[PDB]
Amino acid sequence: IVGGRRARPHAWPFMVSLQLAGGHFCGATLIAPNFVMSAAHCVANVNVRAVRVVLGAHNLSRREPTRQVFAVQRIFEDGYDPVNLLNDIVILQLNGSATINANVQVAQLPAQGRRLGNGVQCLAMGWGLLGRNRGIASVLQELNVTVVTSLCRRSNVCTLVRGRQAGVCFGDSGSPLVCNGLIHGIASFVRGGCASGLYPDAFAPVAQFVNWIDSIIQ
Ligand SMILES: *[C@](=O)([C]([N]C(=O)[C]1[C][C][C]N1C(=O)[C]([N]C(=O)C1=[C][C]=C(C(=O)N2[C][C]O[C][C]2)[C]=[C]1)[C]([C])[C])[C]([C])[C])C(F)(F)C(F)(F)F
Ligand SMILES: *[C@@H]1O[C@H](CO[C@@H]2O[C@@H](C)[C@@H](O)[C@@H](O)[C@@H]2O)[C@@H](O[C@@H]2O[C@H](CO)[C@@H](O)[C@H](O)[C@H]2NC(C)=O)[C@H](O)[C@H]1NC(C)=O
Ligand SMILES: *[C@@H]1O[C@H](CO[C@@H]2O[C@@H](C)[C@@H](O)[C@@H](O)[C@@H]2O)[C@@H](O[C@@H]2O[C@H](CO)[C@@H](O)[C@H](O)[C@H]2NC(C)=O)[C@H](O)[C@H]1NC(C)=O
Repeated sequence: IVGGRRARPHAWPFMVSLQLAGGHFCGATLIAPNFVMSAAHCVANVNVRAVRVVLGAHNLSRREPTRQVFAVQRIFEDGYDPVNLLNDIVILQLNGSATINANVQVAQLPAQGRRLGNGVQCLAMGWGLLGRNRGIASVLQELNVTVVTSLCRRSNVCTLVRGRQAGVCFGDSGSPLVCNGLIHGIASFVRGGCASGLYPDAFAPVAQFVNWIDSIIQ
């Protein structure tokens, strides 16, 4: 996250860190004790058998006992278009179930087809690059962003941090977009480079997939 701040320890218990060989590579949201939601391009060309789903984390550099680690067991995708970046959502079923607690909580989703309006205040988070060039975050960052509709496909939910050079950057993909306490986006792609100050970042619109997500997570 470029231009944000450190989230209070365990402020967002549904936040998940996807990792390959000790290193975080994508964000995800816990949506059921045994289901995580992320961006389809995260598991795209990656050895899924080796991806570890870390829950209950805050500061990735330290050994935290709050953490619960699961492995992916099943992959569900619904028309992910790799070239046009459409339907960039993947449901990953875990090999076990998170013990729900103060650190590990389940996220809530909007209703099927709940379109966000231009100007809505939302909060983004992730452990991605701290700067266009500056290293990956170690402590979960958060960022106040505003929904916009200009310079944005209806097949995406875009945000813009008006009047500043801030936004999601590499490593935030998969991370949630919580608007009104509901996950309305799944960090997908940026334009003009991270934090251009000119282009909106695009999130996968969770709302347009609520029915599918449910038929799976039951
Ligand atoms: C992750 O955290 C990051 N995401 C990415 O790197 C995504 C995944 C694949 C490519 N990508 C991008 O962000 C790229 N953005 C685009 O491909 C892109 C830019 C511009 C346009 C465009 O002009 N459009 C006009 C019409 O509307 C549609 C948009 C389209 C597509 C970028 C690198 C070039 C972060 C969220 C940034 C991750 F990918 F998982 C990572 F961690 F692995 F990086
Ligand atoms: C669910 O999977 C976890 C994580 O499995 C590890 O990571 C995978 C990507 C893969 O590399 C596995 O071989 C790894 O074991 C399991 O947690 C581990 O379980 C083993 C055996 O009990 C233990 O030695 C490890 O320390 C555990 N923790 C970690 C972080 O690896 C977990 O037991 C699996 N099953 C259930 C029901 O949760
Ligand atoms: C920056 O964002 C915080 C948090 O945003 C809210 O909570 C998110 C989870 C999501 O639901 C967003 O849509 C919400 O806007 C804002 O903090 C809130 O501030 C109000 C008073 O201004 C307070 O009543 C709430 O309790 C706060 N919410 C939390 C979760 O602490 C904050 O106002 C935003 N800052 C700016 C400048 O807009």
